Amino acid sequence: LHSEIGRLNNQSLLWGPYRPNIYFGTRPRIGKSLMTGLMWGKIESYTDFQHTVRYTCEQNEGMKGYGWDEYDPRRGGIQSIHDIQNGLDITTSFVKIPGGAHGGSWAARIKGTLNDDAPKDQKTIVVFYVSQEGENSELEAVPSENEFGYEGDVILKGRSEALGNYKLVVTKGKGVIPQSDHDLSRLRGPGQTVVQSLTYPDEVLWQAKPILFQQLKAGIDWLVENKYDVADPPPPWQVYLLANKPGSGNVHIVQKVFEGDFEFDILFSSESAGKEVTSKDLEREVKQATEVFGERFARVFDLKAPFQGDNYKKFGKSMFSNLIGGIGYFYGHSLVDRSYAPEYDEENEGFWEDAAEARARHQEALEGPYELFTSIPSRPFFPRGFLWDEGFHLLPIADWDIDLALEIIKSWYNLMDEDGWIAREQILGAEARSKVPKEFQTQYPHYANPPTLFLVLDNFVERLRKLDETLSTASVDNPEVGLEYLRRLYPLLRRQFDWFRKTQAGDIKSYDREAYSTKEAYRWRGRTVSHCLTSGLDDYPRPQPPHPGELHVDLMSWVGVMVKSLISIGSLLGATEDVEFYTKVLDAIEHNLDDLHWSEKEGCYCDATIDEFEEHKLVCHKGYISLFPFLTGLLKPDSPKLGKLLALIGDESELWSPYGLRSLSKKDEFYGTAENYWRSPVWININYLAIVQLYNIATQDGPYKETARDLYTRLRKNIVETVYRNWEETGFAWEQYNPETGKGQRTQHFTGWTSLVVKIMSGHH
Ligand SMILES: OC[C@@H]1[C@@H](O)[C@H](O)[C@@H](O)CN1CCc1ccc(CCNc2cc(Cl)cc(-c3ncon3)c2)cc1
Repeated sequence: LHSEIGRLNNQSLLWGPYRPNIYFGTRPRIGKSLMTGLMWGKIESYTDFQHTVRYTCEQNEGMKGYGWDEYDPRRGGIQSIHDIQNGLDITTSFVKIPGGAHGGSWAARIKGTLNDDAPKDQKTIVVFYVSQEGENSELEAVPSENEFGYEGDVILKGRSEALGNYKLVVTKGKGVIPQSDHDLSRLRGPGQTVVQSLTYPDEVLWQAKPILFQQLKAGIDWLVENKYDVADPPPPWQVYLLANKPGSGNVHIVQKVFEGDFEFDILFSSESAGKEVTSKDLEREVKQATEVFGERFARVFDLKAPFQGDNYKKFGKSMFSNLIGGIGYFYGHSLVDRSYAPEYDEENEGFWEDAAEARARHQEALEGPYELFTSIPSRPFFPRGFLWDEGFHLLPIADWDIDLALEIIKSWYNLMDEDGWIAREQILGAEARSKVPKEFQTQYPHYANPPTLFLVLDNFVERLRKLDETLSTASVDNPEVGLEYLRRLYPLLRRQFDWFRKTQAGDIKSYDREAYSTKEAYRWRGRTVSHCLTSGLDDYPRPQPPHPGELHVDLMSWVGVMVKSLISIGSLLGATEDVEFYTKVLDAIEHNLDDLHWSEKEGCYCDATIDEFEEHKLVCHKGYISLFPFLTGLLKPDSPKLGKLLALIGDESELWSPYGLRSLSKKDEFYGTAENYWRSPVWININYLAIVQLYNIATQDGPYKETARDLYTRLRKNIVETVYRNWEETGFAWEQYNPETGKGQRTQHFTGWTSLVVKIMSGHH
């Protein structure tokens, strides 16, 4: 039955618009298969279309905004795109229709409406690009009746082992098709839909833009060769209309030119299902998905006072839909330095220079292929998996669809190597690499990242203890299903725990360090003079200089998170021997957090280092790091330490801004210095952990219940309202928020853990 649910989840989730790196395209969760993508741009001249055409996601002055209005990966959704440069408001509706043996069928409607600014007779070129990878598969465009191109729909027939037989139709669509009266029309037609069918080696089919341009350039070369010149040139849009040549190939370019508003459909029909998908079917299933989305949202994300109003509901739906709509399927090789150079142990003073030297050996090489099914932080700026971000992404997604979240967890843990390492940034294949400078592609097996995916796991466990609808909760509704999933994952969780303790160990015994346990101590590998990227808090101030005797209180707290999860899950699995070990490790971390990291003078936790005189020294920088044992849920509700931490949290002169908790204290000497990434701004992920922990204290008997209740109420409101006001005013989720002005800054489209606001509004943790 676990096996049954697994197959039903696979069939359910196989198709989607799982290419979040582009405005609109589709692919199945299969490495080498059929992929589609949309391009469009206005053409007003002989040289502008190369500058207007849209394909990969960006965000700049020429794009007002874009994102998912509603989305559910089992069903589909609606995206809206507001393009200033191209004078167009675009809607892309995508819907799935279950049936057959190959993961079902799907449809999309592409609709473009000129805005008030655009010339009414604007010419817009639209391309639907279709590629298929694999050795034993076929795809063919059925030729036109007409001489020069298509009057009606374009039908592609194809076949593969993974998809069986299928057909993909691009419908005639609606809108004016310009007509040229030029001489050229005698040879290229007056203006009509055209199809070019081509082949390239499979590994370059993702390069849709260059492939299209090479075809456009050959058309223009033909014009030049055939005496079409500047004394009497065809119109631009006709110069850029490809010569029709359908056929067999692994690339099919379908092009239309429209004057004024337009729409057309894409109908994918899996032969192994019922009759073929129609436009009427598209429209009916779009209506139905929206109805279902609405009902699930109101149930799963019932927003509490004072956020029950329709404005906050719209906001919550946008924030949530952009998060879950960012899910992608990635496939390909990764760049990894597998030298395990000894410089990477970082055992000496000045280790950063030796690690640099080792990196300058450039021993990294491609490996894989790997696949990953994950939500992402940023469509325009970094559309790929990031390890600790995903833990936050899945917190709302798990509310919506626990089976979906488990599927993504499983995907990530399937990357883990024999040692217990998962690379913190997952850049899979040439297409993903195209968004990343080569200097930042290489992954390092000694680089960790926070194990936030355990938080999602903790939520799953608590729900386990206490057809699309069915599937979405199948792993909690059937406890034997959920337990088996845990049974299979548990070893990898355990491997990861051991990997942390083996590779991220700090040094107690080699110095004059007294502590309850001689084992429990941790130091993030990979730090440079000004950064600790592996911690996730890139430039939060750390001991200077970096030092092999450093100890990091956030890392120890994360190990605490892991061991508590392992206790819960071990207990579930009857892993008695494992659990007693975990228990002693927890006890030891609890004491060592105090003995190595607590500052009585400063009234908070601090990272530690080793002096010029070889002595343990605390290095206090009041900010997120200082609160870590509290944030990660390690402290008793009566802890006097917790009480002081609550005082720091609520202190306007330190962390408390009207807009959320500042990452660093205004009193800290590094407040707002250098790049000021984690040295003042308000970050939603850490504010979220604070909110959840304050609520926990607020809803139990204890000495700090009322303090926590007040702080909870206000921080919740502060954080929600800052994200909401910014979204209202800009249309975007931002990476972080300015604590003096409240304004969103750094990158836009960060959905991304900023989307946690939907769960903060939902409340009742
Ligand atoms: O979310 C993942 C991680 C966190 O896990 C970590 O905790 C958190 O601290 C960091 N954060 C983001 C990491 C990240 C930061 C920046 C970049 C882009 C680098 N250069 C660039 C590239 C492009 Cl394509 C556009 C632009 C751009 N920006 C404004 O205008 N143009 C800039 C990539 C990844």
